[PDB]
Amino acid sequence: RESINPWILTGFADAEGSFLLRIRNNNKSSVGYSTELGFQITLHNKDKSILENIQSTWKVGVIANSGDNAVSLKVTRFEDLKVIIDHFEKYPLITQKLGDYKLFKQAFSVMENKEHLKENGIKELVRIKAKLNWGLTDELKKAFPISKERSLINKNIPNFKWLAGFTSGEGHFFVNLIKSLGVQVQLRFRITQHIKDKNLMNSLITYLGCGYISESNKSEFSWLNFTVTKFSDINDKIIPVFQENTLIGVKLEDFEDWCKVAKLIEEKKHLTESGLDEIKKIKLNMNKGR
DNA sequence: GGGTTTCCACTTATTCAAGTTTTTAG
DNA sequence: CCTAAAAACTTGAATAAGTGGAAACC
Ligand SMILES: [Ca+2]
Ligand SMILES: [Ca+2]
Repeated sequence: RESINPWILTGFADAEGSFLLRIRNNNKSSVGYSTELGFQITLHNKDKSILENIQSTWKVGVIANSGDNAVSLKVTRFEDLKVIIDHFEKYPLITQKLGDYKLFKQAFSVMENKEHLKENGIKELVRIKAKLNWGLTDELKKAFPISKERSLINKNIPNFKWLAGFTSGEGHFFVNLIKSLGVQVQLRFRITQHIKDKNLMNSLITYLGCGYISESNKSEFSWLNFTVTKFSDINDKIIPVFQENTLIGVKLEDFEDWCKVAKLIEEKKHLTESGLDEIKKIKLNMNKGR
């Protein structure tokens, strides 16, 4: 195939990517711990194709199943991490994950110098892991009773190719059949993301010249939606972005279906029985209906 | 060698994606 | 009346993040 666009790749990595650092107890390591560093992406078997395109683009990474319904692309070959670092130095992440990427660079530096085989090297990898993703494990915390200070990432959307990658991961295209003819057809575009990235989400309103932001939460967990319902905004500002900047994954299929329906709203055909039928058949075979 | 690296099978907590309603704007 | 648009919510699983186990390279 062809190279995945560098900016779509970072956009997909902001959404679905993950950086990893394993500090494991090992009775056979000079320092009692062995380490593994890398970057990984896990998807439904559905989108194995994405993983395989990212692999031939980077010429690194190993693909294996993850449970019965998922598939992962992991990169931990030390030398192959140079490729991941050459990418994100050129096409930096945008979300708070850039923080996890920076603590990923510092660990790579520790391991490039081979320090992680000496006592003080593992201590530094522990200070770093404390701030990366979910931080230290309890077994590991009680083993290392550390330093911190992680900066908040506050960047803006660099270009549209980034949005396509992010949306391919976090995007959502929905046809809302609203009761009451008694069935209003309303298109909906959604981006969902943890409240940790309030500032990025709010920039979608100005960046896309439409939409609105609301917060929901289940128990202690909160998140934000970016929602677009105005048809003219969807037909003129949202749809043209992703025609220009193609999406990846089966979600690409969902969008194309969304657009089929969009062209019916435009032609006013959804106000007729025969047209509302075709809209109903299109909703059936998209999203979880696919 | 054999410590260390790299890989393959697998698990889990929640952040997502997706869906369900009812109200408000025009 | 007549839709369009917005408000507000819930929910399960595809994520992200992590873990077990070991062949075997260097
Ligand atoms: Ca995400
Ligand atoms: Ca996704």
